Amino acid sequence: MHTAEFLETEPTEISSVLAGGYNHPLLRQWQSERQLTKNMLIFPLFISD
Amino acid sequence: MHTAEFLETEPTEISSVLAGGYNHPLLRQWQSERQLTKNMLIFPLFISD
Repeated sequence: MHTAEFLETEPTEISSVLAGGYNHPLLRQWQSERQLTKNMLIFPLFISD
Repeated sequence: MHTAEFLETEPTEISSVLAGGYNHPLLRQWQSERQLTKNMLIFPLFISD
């Protein structure tokens, strides 16, 4: 019958491994080129007559 | 006597004007490529025996 096939594999190349850099919540923040702060916001106002 | 000399001047070239971009406290923050946050800090600990 149909069984799960698994192809033979060569050792892992270090260049394929990106995972060490984003496996934790903090790391996902370390990963942003820039973090969002309150002073970056500009709120629009529609002033009336 | 010695009086303050002032050389004749040509109109201002727009390319010389950088001042419009950092004349206010907020602008000096807008000017940073990256702002400092608490999550960017890593504190070293010397653990004893």
